[PDB]
Amino acid sequence: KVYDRCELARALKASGMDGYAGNSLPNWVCLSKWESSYNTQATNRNTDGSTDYGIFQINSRYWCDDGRTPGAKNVCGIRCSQLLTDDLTVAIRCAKRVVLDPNGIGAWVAWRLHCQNQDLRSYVAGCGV
Ligand SMILES: CC(=O)N[C@@H]1[C@@H](O)[C@H](O[C@@H]2O[C@H](CO)[C@@H](O[C@@H]3O[C@H](CO)[C@@H](O)[C@H](O)[C@H]3NC(C)=O)[C@H](O)[C@H]2NC(C)=O)[C@@H](CO)O[C@@H]1O
Repeated sequence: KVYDRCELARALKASGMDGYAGNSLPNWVCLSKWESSYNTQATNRNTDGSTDYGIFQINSRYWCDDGRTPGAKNVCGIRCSQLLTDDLTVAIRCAKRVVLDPNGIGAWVAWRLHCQNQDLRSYVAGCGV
């Protein structure tokens, strides 16, 4: 599914992402936009044999099993395929796990690049949340 910006903002807010591990909602909408353009079906293969999956582009080297990644740890304990559904439940539960590591939201390259230190007001403007 390709989510609408406010539609995504509502589903994240409803799922307890606003303030999760100290990351306000606009952080999460900004990284989703830059990482996947809001598409739950987005996939991107890396040089290292790993692949990024879903709206949050979670990486297969550490977080999910895609059965073709060398040295994979599957910390979320899931199949990467579960990260591509229109339903965000599993993706959200795994992104919540990812942010608890030491690097926090800095785990996401797109956040570091386009959201960190930025004015993110625009990502939730007009959503009424
Ligand atoms: C920039 C790139 O070529 N790939 C982007 C990629 O880095 C992103 O996946 C990020 O990969 C890094 C590197 O493997 C992951 O960070 C590691 O996470 C472990 C779990 O917390 C730590 O123990 C390691 O210390 C740490 N390595 C480093 C060197 O910081 C990061 O977890 C990961 N992120 C996600 C999200 O799955 C993905 C997403 O930005 O896309 C690109 O491939």
